[PDB]
Parts: sequence; C-alpha cells; structure tokens
Amino acid sequence: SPSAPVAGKDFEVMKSPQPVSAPAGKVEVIEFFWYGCPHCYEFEPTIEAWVKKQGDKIAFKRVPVAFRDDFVPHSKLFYALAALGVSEKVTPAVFNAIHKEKNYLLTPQAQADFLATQGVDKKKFLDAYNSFSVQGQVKQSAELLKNYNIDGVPTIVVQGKYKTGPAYTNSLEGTAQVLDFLVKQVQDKKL
Ligand SMILES: C[C@@H](Oc1ccc(Br)cc1)C(N)=O
Repeated sequence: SPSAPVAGKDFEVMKSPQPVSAPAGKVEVIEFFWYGCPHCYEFEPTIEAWVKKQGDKIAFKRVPVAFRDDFVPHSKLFYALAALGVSEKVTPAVFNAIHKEKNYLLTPQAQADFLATQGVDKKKFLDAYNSFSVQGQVKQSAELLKNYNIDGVPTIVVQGKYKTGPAYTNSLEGTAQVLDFLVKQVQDKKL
C-alpha cells in the first residue's frame, strides 16, 4: 500500500474509458507495441510469462502500432501472421531479424522471403498480407491508437481504463509490477 503504484504517475486513468471485450470474470489487458521498438522486444519474455501465468483470469491481446506510414507493413505483418495461425511460432524470429540481424522487414516481399526461411509459404503469406480482412484490421488498429490516446510503445491498457508502460514507470519491471497491481485491483473491484 505504501509501495502501491501512484495514479497519475505510475499509470494513467483514461478520461474516456473504452468498451471492454473481455467476459465477466476476466480482466482485459491490451499491449500496444511495435515490432521495431527495443523496449517492446525486451518486454516480450516478461509479458509472455505473466500472461501465461494469469491464464483464464485475463483476456490479453496485442495491437500493433505504426506511428509512420513506413511502418504500416509491420501492422500488416502482425495481422497476416495471425490470419495464418503462425504468430506464436515465428514471432520470436521476426523480432530477432529486426533487432539482431538488421533485417527491418519493411516490405511484404522482404517479409515473405524471411518467413519462408521459417517454413511459411510465400504465396499464403502474401495473400494474407494483401487480404481485405487484414487491411480492415490494420485500419482498425489505427483507430484504436486514437481511441486509447496512445503516443508511445509499449503501452499496456487494463480494463479499457488504466494505461501504464515504461513512459510512466521508467523501467520494464515497473511496468510489469503496475500491470499486476492494476489487474488485481480490478479483480477486487477497487478499480
Ligand atoms: C535494433 C535496430 O533498431 C531498429 C529497429 C527497427 C527498425 Br525499422 C530499424 C532499426 C538498431 N539499428 O539498433
């Protein structure tokens, strides 16, 4: 309690809370992230383990962020992987390509070529990349950026109402600690 996160400093209370897509008894958690964001990369093992530990207690999703036109292909990539059902399999290698191999995967052809080395059929991937369904999800993700007033990554949103992230806590461990506190406060009907 004396060490509890401080509202307005360690997390932000949104003036316009957003609809929650989680069912009763689950806390919704959203991570806005960008494949090219170093803190998002570093945070992956931390948030993966925490989400897996919560299990059915939460409904977790990621939303890709393209702050610039040049990075819209990274949001298309995110939704194309999900459409193919290979996200869990290849996403570590995608992060590795960008952050360690200097392959920024900025075009659909570079993505397809890389993903083929990971066992993804290029025609299937490019069909997903260019599909109307993925284009719809990308346009939606940009509307979500606006609706949650997101101006940095990674940003974690709890129950459509509480935002945290290293912009707030100045550390990834602090982000995880605030997230855990927020979810517990929502479960206990304190937030
Ligand atoms: C890790 C790498 O940073 C980048 C991340 C995404 C993009 Br796109 C371009 C560069 C670096 N040069 O240290």
